[PDB]
Amino acid sequence: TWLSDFPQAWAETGGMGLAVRQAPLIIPLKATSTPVSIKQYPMSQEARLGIKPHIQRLLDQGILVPCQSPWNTPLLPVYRPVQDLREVNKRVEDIHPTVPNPYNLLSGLPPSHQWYTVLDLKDAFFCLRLHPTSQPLFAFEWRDPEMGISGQLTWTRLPQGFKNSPTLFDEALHRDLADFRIQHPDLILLQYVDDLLLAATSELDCQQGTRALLQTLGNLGYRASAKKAQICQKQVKYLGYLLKEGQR
DNA sequence: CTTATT
DNA sequence: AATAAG
Repeated sequence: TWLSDFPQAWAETGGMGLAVRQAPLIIPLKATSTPVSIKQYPMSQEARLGIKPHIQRLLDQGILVPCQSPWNTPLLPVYRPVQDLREVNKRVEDIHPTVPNPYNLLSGLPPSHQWYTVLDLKDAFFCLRLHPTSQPLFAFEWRDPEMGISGQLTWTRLPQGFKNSPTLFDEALHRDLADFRIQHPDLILLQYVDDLLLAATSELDCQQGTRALLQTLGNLGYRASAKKAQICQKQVKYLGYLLKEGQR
C-alpha cells in the first residue's frame, strides 16, 4: 500500500518533520525596529486547560522552548493556541511576495497531463528551523498556576501567524524540490505553499512520479497527510478547484 | 483579546 | 457613531 511503502513520507507514520537541508532562518528586522513587549491578557482556566496539552506536546517536540526575551506577544484561545503576531509583523522587514495566486499557478497545467496526485504537507512551517538569533522575536508568556510556573516560551521553527511564513516556506520547498524537477522533466509539479499537485501523462507515469515524490519529500524531512492524499486520480480537489478532464 | 475593514 | 483575522 502507499501507506506501507513510504512510511517516512507520511505524517501518520514518519514522525514530526524537519527540513534537514534548509539552514535555520534569520528574520531581518526593519531598520528602526526595537522589541515590543505586549502584556498577556489574563486567560480563563477553561482556555488555559484547553491550550495546555498543545503547549506540552510542542515542548516535548522541541518546537517550543523556554526563553527570556524583550519581545512578547499575546496568546489567545480559539481550544488551540493562536498568537497575535501583528506587532512583530509590523517590525519585520518586508520580503517580495513570490507565492503565485492559485489562478496563475493553475495556468501552468497542460491538457496533456490529466492523471493527478495531490498531497498536502502537515505542519509545514514547523519543518523549517528558526535561527537562534531570531527565536526571541516570537516569544509569548506561559503560566501554569497549579504547577507554579510563569515565564516565556518561544518557537524554534517558523511560526503560524508570522507574515512571512507562507512565502519563506514556499521558497524553501522550491529549493528542496529543484532536483526532483530536473530528474522528472516530463512531470508537472505545482506548489502552493504546503499544497502540491503532481500531474503526468499516464496512470503509470503518475504512479512512478508519485512514488519518487514521496520518497524525496520523506528524505528531505517533510511529511504529507496520508488521510487527505489523492493519489493517481483523473479527478482531484486542488486549491478549492475540481480538476477534471483538464477543466478548471 | 485587539484591530483593520448601515 | 459586525466581521475577519492574528
